[PDB]
Amino acid sequence: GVKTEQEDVLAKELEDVNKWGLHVFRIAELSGNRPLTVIMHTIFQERDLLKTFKIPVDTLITYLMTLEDHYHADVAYHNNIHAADVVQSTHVLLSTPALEAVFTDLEILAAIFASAIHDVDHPGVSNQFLINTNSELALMYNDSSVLENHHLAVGFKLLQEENCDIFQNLTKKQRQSLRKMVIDIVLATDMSKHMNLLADLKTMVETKKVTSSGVLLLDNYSDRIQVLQNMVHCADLSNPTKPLQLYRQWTDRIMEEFFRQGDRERERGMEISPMCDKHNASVEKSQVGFIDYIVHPLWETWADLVHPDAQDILDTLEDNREWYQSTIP
Ligand SMILES: COc1ccccc1COc1cc(C2=NN(C3CCN(c4ncnc5ccsc45)CC3)C(=O)[C@@H]3CC=CC[C@@H]23)ccc1OC
Ligand SMILES: [Mg+2]
Ligand SMILES: [Zn+2]
Repeated sequence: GVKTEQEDVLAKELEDVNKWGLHVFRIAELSGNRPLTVIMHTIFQERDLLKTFKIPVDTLITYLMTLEDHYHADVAYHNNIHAADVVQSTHVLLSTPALEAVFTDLEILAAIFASAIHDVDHPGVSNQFLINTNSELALMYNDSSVLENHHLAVGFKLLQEENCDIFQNLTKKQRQSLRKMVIDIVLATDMSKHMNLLADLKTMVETKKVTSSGVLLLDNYSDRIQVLQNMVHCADLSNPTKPLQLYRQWTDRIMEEFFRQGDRERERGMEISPMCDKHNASVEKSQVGFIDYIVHPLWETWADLVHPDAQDILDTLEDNREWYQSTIP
């Protein structure tokens, strides 16, 4: 009735589950390549989501294992470790002091379930790739947010497997509300939505109201869902805000996937996509661009929304940015 020593060493890494910079690759190794299942399970227990939603524990485990097995272990970046990381980073962001007691338990379940499924069955290539190769996925979704639509359909469809219906005790009203929020969140992970999402977040910060304790006031679905969408998107774009040992691993993997899209981009129509060759395509300039044009304007605006809660994270982002700059010969 007691844990094995590996289970113990794993349990002890998991005590960092509430911290930015969790050793998520270590968790992956210690869990036998089950970071998504063990991190989701730990978050669900910690937030009391099993009791609140009357989720049987064997059904949660069965779903999570099934979900994690439909991430591709042969894809370097968009795999179950990235899913685990995004879940865990959303989890920390939800705990920010500026948002304390803002969100209902259903909203919290939506944001976490959304994070968990957000990239499921990702083939390791981009929307534009899928569209240009006339691939079945692009055809199925009439070229529109191809991957994101697929991630949602798979994550929901898997609930129909044997003892996988984790929402079986929710009311119909609960499930309709949850599904809509999940769909709205995951669809907002498509980078082509980034600019509009960022503009709405900037608008929100300008018109920012608060309550008594100084936590944000969000009194309509529009604003509530906007915050959750931008929160998961922050989590999705959180790699450069992590300590550098983590950040570099993520970079490696994103580059592997991307270079590998090249080897297939050589044959399949298409010239290549900018900054994606080691035949004229510096990794370090890419990272500096990524940070300057995408990650920093987002995280800076997030940081204003929840001021001062995100300072450390924004500091790290700025350090990492200097580090990559100073490596450009
Ligand atoms: C330009 O940035 C990169 C180019 C190639 C490889 C890697 C990066 C940045 O590193 C990471 C990217 C991602 C994600 N990338 N993208 C898109 C971001 C925008 N983008 C660009 N293409 C060309 N030039 C520029 C200049 C600034 S951005 C950019 C295309 C790729 C995704 O769509 C991913 C899917 C959703 C969220 C994360 C995305 C992730 C991590 C990276 O390094 C850790
Ligand atoms: Mg995605
Ligand atoms: Zn992702």
